[PDB]
Amino acid sequence: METKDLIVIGGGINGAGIAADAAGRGLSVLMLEAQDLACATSSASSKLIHGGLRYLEHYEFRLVSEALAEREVLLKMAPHIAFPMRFRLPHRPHLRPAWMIRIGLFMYDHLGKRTSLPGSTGLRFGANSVLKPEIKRGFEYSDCWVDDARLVLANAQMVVRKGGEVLTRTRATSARRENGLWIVEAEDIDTGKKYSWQARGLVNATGPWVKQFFDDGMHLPSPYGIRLIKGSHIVVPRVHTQKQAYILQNEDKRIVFVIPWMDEFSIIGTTDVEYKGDPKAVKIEESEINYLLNVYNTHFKKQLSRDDIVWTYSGVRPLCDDESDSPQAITRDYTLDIHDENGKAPLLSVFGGKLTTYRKLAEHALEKLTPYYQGIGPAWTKESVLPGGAIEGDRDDYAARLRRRYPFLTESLARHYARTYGSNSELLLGNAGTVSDLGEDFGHEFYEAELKYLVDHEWVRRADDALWRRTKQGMWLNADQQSRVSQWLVEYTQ
Ligand SMILES: Cc1cc2nc3c(=O)[nH]c(=O)nc-3n(C[C@H](O)[C@H](O)[C@H](O)COP(=O)(O)OP(=O)(O)OC[C@H]3O[C@@H](n4cnc5c(N)ncnc54)[C@H](O)[C@@H]3O)c2cc1C
Ligand SMILES: CCCCCCCCO[C@@H]1O[C@H](CO)[C@@H](O)[C@H](O)[C@H]1O
Ligand SMILES: CCCCCCCCO[C@@H]1O[C@H](CO)[C@@H](O)[C@H](O)[C@H]1O
Ligand SMILES: CCCCCCCCO[C@@H]1O[C@H](CO)[C@@H](O)[C@H](O)[C@H]1O
Ligand SMILES: CCCCCCCCO[C@@H]1O[C@H](CO)[C@@H](O)[C@H](O)[C@H]1O
Ligand SMILES: O=S(=O)(O)CCCNC(CO)(CO)CO
Repeated sequence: METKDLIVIGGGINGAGIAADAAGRGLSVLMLEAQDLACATSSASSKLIHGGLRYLEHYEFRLVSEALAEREVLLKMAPHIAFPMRFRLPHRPHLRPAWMIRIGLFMYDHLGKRTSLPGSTGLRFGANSVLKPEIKRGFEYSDCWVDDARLVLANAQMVVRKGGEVLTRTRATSARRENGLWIVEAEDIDTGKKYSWQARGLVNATGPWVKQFFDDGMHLPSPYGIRLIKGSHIVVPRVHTQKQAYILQNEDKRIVFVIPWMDEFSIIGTTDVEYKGDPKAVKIEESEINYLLNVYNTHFKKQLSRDDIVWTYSGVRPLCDDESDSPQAITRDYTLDIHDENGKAPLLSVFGGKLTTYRKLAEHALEKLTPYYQGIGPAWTKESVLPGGAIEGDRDDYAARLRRRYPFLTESLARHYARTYGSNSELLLGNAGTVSDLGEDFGHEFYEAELKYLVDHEWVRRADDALWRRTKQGMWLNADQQSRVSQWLVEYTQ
C-alpha cells in the first residue's frame, strides 16, 4: 500500500488547490499534470483576484460575494505574488447610467466584507488626463492582482510540503473502477514510461478537458456540458505611468481591462469567443486584436497600433454550460459533481471555477469527499500561508530586507526575487555571497542559481516553464538567450 487515498488529475489552479487541501488533511495525494503546472487556462487569465463586478448585472450574488471575500484570504496567503490594485471605470452614460454604477459599487463594497481594501470613489477627468477630453467622469474601486501561474506553483509546493506527490509531464490515459478501488493509468509524455496506481478517490480537475476525460479516459457520462470560451490578451509597452488599472465599458456591454504589468508593460484584455477544438491550439485572431485596440483607442488619447504589440496570449474558459446564447452571459460560477458506486471509489469532477474562487472550490470538494475518508482532518486553508508567502510585511519591505541581508543584489534583482519567490528566496540564494556565486548570466539578471532552483524546487523541465510560467523573463530574453536556457536544461536534467 502502494494505494493512494486520492488521485487528482489536472495541475492547473483547481487541481493544485484540491490536492493541497487534501494533503493537509492527512490524505495521501498524488496530483498528475500532463505537461507543466498551469500550462493551460491557469496561466492565460487576466491575473485578477476580483469580485466580478460585471456579474452583478446577471444576479450572480453567490459568486460575487464569495469572490469578494476571498480577495483578502488570498492576499494573506500569498502576499509575495498577490497585491491590491485600484480600478478606474470611465463614465459612458449612454451605456450605463451613473445611478446604476453608483449602486453596484455599493454592493461590491459590502457584499463580501473587507477588513482592509479601500472603498469606491468618483473621479473627474480633465484636459490633462490619459483619457480622451470628452470623457469627464468616472469611478474607482478595489480588486487584486495575482501572478496566476505562480499561485498554481505555490499550491503544488504545498502538496509536497504536506507529504503528497506531484508528477508533471505525466498524462493520465485512463481511470476505471475495479473491486472498490480506482485504477489510474498514466504515461510520461517524453519517455513513454507507463504507470498504474490504485486509489480510494479520484478528482477530475482537467479544466477544458473535463468532459473529454469522461469520454476518452473513463468511458463514463459527464454530468455537465462544457462551453469553451476563448479569451485573448495583448501586451504593449506601458500606455501610461499611472499605477491604476482602467476598466472600460465597450458598446457590446462587455468590459475590457487595461492593467499595469511589471512596471514596464500594459496588458489589454479580454474577449469572449466561442471555441471548438484543441484547447492547446488556442491563439489570438485578427478580430480580437482589432476589438481590443478599438476599445482602448476610443477611450485613451495615446493611440496604439498593431505594431506596438510586444506579446499576446490566449486561453479557453472551461465554463459550466448553462446553455446561454451569449458567451459573455454564461455563468462564471463553478459546479462540482460527486459520484460513487456501491458507496466506494468516489469521483469528484470540477466544472468551471475562476482563479479567484479556487480555495473555496477546493474546500467544497473535500467536504464532498469527507464521508469516504476515515479520520480525515478538518478544513484548514483559510489560515495557511502558501510556500513563499512568509514575508512579514509587503513585497516591497521584503525586497528591501533581502538587499539588507544579501547586499550584492541590485535593487532590480532583489525586487524580482521578492515578488517571485518571496520567502523561498533564501533557498534559491543558498550559500551565494557575491553576484559571481549566482553563476551564468542568461540575460536580464536571470542567473544559473535561479534556473537551478527552478528545476530543483519548481518542476521546471523546459525553457517555457521557467521563462513563461514560473517567471515572465521570456518578455526580455532574446531567441538566442532562450535557446541557451534550453541547452542548459538539457545538460542539467540529462
Ligand atoms: C481569458 C481568461 C481570463 C481569465 N481571467 C481571470 C481572472 O482575471 N481572475 C480569475 O479568477 N480567473 C480568470 N480566468 C478563469 C481561470 O483562468 C480559470 O477558471 C482557471 O484557470 C481554471 O483552471 P483549471 O485548473 O480548472 O483548468 P486547468 O488546470 O488550467 O486545465 C487542466 C489542466 O490539467 C492538465 N490536464 C488536462 N487533462 C489531463 C489529463 N488527461 N491527464 C493529466 N493532466 C491533464 C493540463 O495539462 C491542464 O493544464 C480567466 C480565464 C480566461 C480564459
Ligand atoms: C451634463 C451636465 C452635468 C455635468 C456632469 C457630467 C456629465 C456626466 O453625467 C451623466 O450624464 C448622462 C446624460 O448625458 C446621464 O445618463 C448620467 O447618468 C449622468 O451622470
Ligand atoms: C452614495 C452612492 C449611492 C447613490 C444612489 C444612486 C444615486 C446616484 O445618482 C447619480 O449621481 C450623479 C452625481 O450627481 C448624477 O449625475 C446622476 O444624474 C445620478 O443618476
Ligand atoms: C431597466 C433599468 C430601470 C430600472 C427601474 C428603476 C427606475 C429607474 O429610474 C431611475 O432611478 C434613479 C434612482 O434610483 C434616478 O436617479 C434616475 O434619474 C431614474 O431615471
Ligand atoms: C435590486 C437588484 C438589482 C441588481 C442589479 C445590480 C446592478 C449592477 O450593475 C453593475 O454596475 C457596475 C458598476 O458598479 C458595472 O461595472 C457593471 O457592468 C454592472 O453590471
Ligand atoms: O521545494 S518543494 O519541496 O516545495 C518542491 C520540490 C519539488 N522538487 C522536484 C525536484 O525534481 C521538482 O522541482 C520534484 O520532486
